[PDB]
Amino acid sequence: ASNFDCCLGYTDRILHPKFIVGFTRQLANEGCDINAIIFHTKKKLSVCANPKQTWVKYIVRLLSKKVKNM
Repeated sequence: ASNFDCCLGYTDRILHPKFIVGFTRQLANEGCDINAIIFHTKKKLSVCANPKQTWVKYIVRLLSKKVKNM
């Protein structure tokens, strides 16, 4: 069965690293039937980030590339 079921209702904002301290990606083949990026705000709220939007694509690129430089 599906472990979890990703957020079926997304958001329409431009959230930033400015507000993000966490991130959980949801695919349509791991459990959910749809795919939603979960950006965890510094406000303890899970944002249903649309995989459709570039600000999301941008943040998820950085969130996948946490290379330890500093």
